[PDB]
Parts: sequence; structure tokens; C-alpha cells
Amino acid sequence: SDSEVIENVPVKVYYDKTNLYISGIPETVTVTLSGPRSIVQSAKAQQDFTVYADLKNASIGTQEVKLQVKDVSDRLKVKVNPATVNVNVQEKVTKK
Ligand SMILES: [Cl-]
Repeated sequence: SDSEVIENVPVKVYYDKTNLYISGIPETVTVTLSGPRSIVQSAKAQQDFTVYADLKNASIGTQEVKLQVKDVSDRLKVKVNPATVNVNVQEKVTKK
């Protein structure tokens, strides 16, 4: 078993980009990977996993969101720091 702490991993953010703009998510996070050596090392070398905040079902306003990981081997244990973040989901247009 092997383990790597990877710094400065980008966070993708998914949402209705047509109507909304979302501020507050960090641009990067720290990801910890553990599992079989070959798989941990390939993930570190290629960094082909994806950390994301999915705000597709969010309503306008302030909230919190847990960060997810995809495109990652099923043989790895993964955690993200910070695990959850504050977000501000704003409408691109103003009604005031
Ligand atoms: Cl904000």
C-alpha cells in the first residue's frame, strides 16, 4: 500500500453557466490518495482524476458544497482538503 498527498489540485465547478456565476470555491485543494502503489503513482504522475463542486441543482444564493472526485481508479481511497466549501450562487442579471 502507498499514499500521496498532492497539493494545488484544481477544482472544477459545474452549474448553469448561462444564468449564474458562482464565487467562493477555492481554485485549488489538497488531495490525499491511498491504495496499490502502481495505481497511486500513476494518479500522481498524470493527475487525471478530477475534483469538482457540482452545483447543477443549486438555487440562487449562499450555501455549502462537498467536493467530489471522479475519473479516479476504483482501487484508491481519496479525500479532499477542504472537504466542503462555502459558495455564493449569483444570478448574472440583477433584478434590483
Ligand atoms: Cl463568495
